[PDB]
Amino acid sequence: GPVPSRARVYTDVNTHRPREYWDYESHVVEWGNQDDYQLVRKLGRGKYSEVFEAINITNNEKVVVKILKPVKKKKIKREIKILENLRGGPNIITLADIVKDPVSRTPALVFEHVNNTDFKQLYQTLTDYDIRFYMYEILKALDYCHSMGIMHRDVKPHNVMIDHEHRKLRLIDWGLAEFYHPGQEYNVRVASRYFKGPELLVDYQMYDYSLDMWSLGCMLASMIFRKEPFFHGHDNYDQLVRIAKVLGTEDLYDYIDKYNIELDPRFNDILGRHSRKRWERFVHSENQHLVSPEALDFLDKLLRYDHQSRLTAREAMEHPYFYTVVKD
Ligand SMILES: COc1cc(/C=C(\C#N)c2[nH]nc(N)c2C#N)ccc1O
Repeated sequence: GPVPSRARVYTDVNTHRPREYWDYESHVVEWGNQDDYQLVRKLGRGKYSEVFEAINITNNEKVVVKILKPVKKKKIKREIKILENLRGGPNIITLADIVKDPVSRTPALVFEHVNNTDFKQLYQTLTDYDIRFYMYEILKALDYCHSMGIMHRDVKPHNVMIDHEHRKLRLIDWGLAEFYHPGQEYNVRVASRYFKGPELLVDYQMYDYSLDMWSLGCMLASMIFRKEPFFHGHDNYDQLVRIAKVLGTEDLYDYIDKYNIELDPRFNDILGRHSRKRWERFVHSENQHLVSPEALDFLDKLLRYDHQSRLTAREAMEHPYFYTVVKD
């Protein structure tokens, strides 16, 4: 059978918390006044929610209203409990209220509004200094939620809201987030394809916070190399092949051998043999202003097959890549 794995940090945070903290199925939702919020414009629709810009008529302030699609009350209470546990943390989106929508007959989560810069304009215009700054702001949110016993499991550009005018960042959409419990096996059908960690792609279920650090590495690679997404697989199988053409197949075998994992035999015809590449190969005249030795070493230390070998969020904040970022 597979070899078990534990997070190397924050391993026991939920065991020493009171049970109420992580036993989300027992959570009693405190409902606000649904008439306090008037929907203004539809912002988006996802797999699990519709998102609206609204006005809170008790203060005439903008808010975001996320009307959940019908799913299991467990998944709904999970997201609510996580949002309440993390409220006030650095760069965590703030849950302001929870109301019962009378049309959907589901909960509507009400959040602080972030006046977000569209991700196209952001991606094409962020400078080297901007990228280090906002990576550090994401790391603050990830170290916070990890320190609080929670992994996000859906880190990707669309879930990082940036108000570039105020240099304000918020990590959003906690609907896939989970509590980390040592030894627990989790669903591997989390994250968007391009940001799925190797552990998910080889069906290793006993993963942890380090999954978020692979996703963060994928974002960093796309930003400094100006290729979005960086690992651009056609499906979940081709996704692992794309990764192995960069990190090499020998270290992939070392990884699955360490955890006594077996690859899906359908990889036999598609995986091939691939050397590990040096990150400099991805540097060219149109991205070199975004690349430094520090950037490449930091990236190299996030994108490891072995989830146990990646930088933790706190270790990442110690990296020389952030030495030039002004600290407050
Ligand atoms: C999809 O889950 C979430 C989404 C959001 C916010 C947005 C979306 N989608 C959004 N779109 N445009 C904006 N200015 C904002 C904000 N703030 C906040 C919390 C969530 O859990």
